[PDB]
Amino acid sequence: KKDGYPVDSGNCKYECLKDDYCNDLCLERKADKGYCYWGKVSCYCYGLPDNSPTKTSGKCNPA
Repeated sequence: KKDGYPVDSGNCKYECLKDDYCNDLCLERKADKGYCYWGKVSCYCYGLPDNSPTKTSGKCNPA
């Protein structure tokens, strides 16, 4: 398990508007708990899957 920014298949960091949205969406990804790191960033979870796809080197692009 590990914490980090859960990015979709194309590296789409699940952005957020409130800490609660990140916590919930965080629990769905399989994280125990997670808040919302604004600072032009995204949601932050804690407990995501080991190999969970997280920010690597992309900008979220439909393809």
